This record gives sequence, structure tokens and C-alpha cells, in this order.
Amino acid sequence: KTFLENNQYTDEGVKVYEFIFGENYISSGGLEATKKILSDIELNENSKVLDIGSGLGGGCMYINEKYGAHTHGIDICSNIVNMANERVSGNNKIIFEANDILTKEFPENNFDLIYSRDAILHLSLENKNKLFQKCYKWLKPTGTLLITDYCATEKENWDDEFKEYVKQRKYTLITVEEYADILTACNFKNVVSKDLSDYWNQLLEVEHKYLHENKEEFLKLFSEKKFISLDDGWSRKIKDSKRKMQRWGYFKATKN
Ligand SMILES: Nc1ncnc2c1ncn2[C@@H]1O[C@H](CSCC[C@H](N)C(=O)O)[C@@H](O)[C@H]1O
Repeated sequence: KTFLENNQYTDEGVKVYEFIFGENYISSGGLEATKKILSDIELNENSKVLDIGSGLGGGCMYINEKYGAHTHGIDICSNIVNMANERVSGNNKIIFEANDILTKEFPENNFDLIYSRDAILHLSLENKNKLFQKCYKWLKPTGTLLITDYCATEKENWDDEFKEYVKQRKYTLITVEEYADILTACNFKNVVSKDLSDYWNQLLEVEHKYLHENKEEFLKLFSEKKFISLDDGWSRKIKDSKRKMQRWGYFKATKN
């Protein structure tokens, strides 16, 4: 919690990410990607949804808007939850809670959809497995697990630059195939994994173009130093996704 709040997700860090990803988002593709990721998902006003790593709340906002579903977002960063809370009012079907998902308890057979977007990369391998075991219990018999997450080629293939990025971020990045195998080992059914690295590359390019075309505005809100860091960061993701060193994984599975 302290590592994340004092580094990657300081208040300013979150605002910089939001500038490039889009209002209410701090992960890949913002609203447009969310529309696509949820395009084949069916829920209604009676559905219960858990968003693991809910961030600024964009995903809960969209799911509630699209389906009328009850949404409950959990995020470990209290500053981010505070921001999320500031942007939703008068809606008793959107709840945000500051807590570590690894210690959170929910009733078994509780959720119609457990949803997570680029959050589980923060967890160690041991903790990814522990989390998915919890998710299995927490899903309703008829429920669905829906995840996007940063993945990577096998570690043996990483270059110096990518090693440094992963180290600095304290990410644990595994292959798409390894990730799918964890879900299978947790007894999820109908496990579908997709390597969406090409689509991710397209999303990164749109964001990179946006950053460049709105540089003046960015400099006013932030600084040239932060612009350079962001610009170079996206440049590396574009290069590394093109060559499949850094990947974007999509996973969907059911309890039965
Ligand atoms: N153990 C944990 N429990 C809950 N949230 C966690 C967590 N570890 C990291 N996170 C959260 O995961 C989020 C990743 S950023 C993505 C946020 C959101 N899903 C979106 O798409 O915009 C961060 O907000 C971070 O605080």
C-alpha cells in the first residue's frame, strides 16, 4: 500500500495517468477499451459485480451505466479511492472501498461478475494464485471472471531495459499461457485466454498521438520532466508490445 501510494500512484502520478488514459481511468485504452472488453457480457439491474483494483472508478461507472448493475470496487490505495468517491454522487449502486483484495472477505457465491483491469500485475505469483482461489469461491455458480492484465514473454528473454521497468514497478509479469494455467489449476471452466498485444499496441498508439497533440496542455498541468517520462514510457511499451516482449492478456472464465 505505502509503496504504491508513495510512488506509482501518488496523487500527481494518478492524474498524469488519467490525462493519457482518459477521464476516470488509469489503465490501457480507457473508456473505449472498456466498451470492447464488456461487449459480449450480459448483466442486469439485479447483477452484483466486483471490480478488483477499481482505480478512479471508471469501470464501475460504465458497468452501472450500461447494465444498471450493483458495482463494488476495491482498491488498496486510499488516495485513489478518495478521488473515485469524489466523482460519483447520489448512486447507491456504486460503492468504492479502500482495502487490500488479498485480505478482503466476501460471502461464497456472491458475485455475477468479478472484473479486473490491469491490477493483478501488482501481485506476486503466489498471491495471484491465492487471489484466484478466492475469486472462485466468491463467484456465483453462474458467474463469470473477466480480466485484463500485463503479461510478458518468458523471463529468460527479457532485455536490460525491460528487466529494469519490471523491477522498478515491482510487477510480477508472467506469460499469457502461465496465467491461463493458473485459472485452470483453480478449477475455473471455459477458460479463454487471448493475447491482445496487437490491439494493445493500437491503444498505446492512440494514447501516444493524444499526448503529442496535447503537449501544451500537459506542460501547463504538469511539467516537461513528467512529459518526457510519460512519452518515453509509452514509446517503450509500443516497441515492446510490437515485438511481444511485453504483452496484454485477456482472460474470461466461469465457475461452472
Ligand atoms: N492488492 C491490491 N488490492 C486492491 N487493489 C490493488 C492491489 N494492488 C494494486 N491495486 C490497485 O490496482 C490498480 C491498478 S491501475 C488500474 C485501475 C482501474 N482498474 C482502471 O482500469 O483504471 C491501482 O489503483 C492499485 O491501487
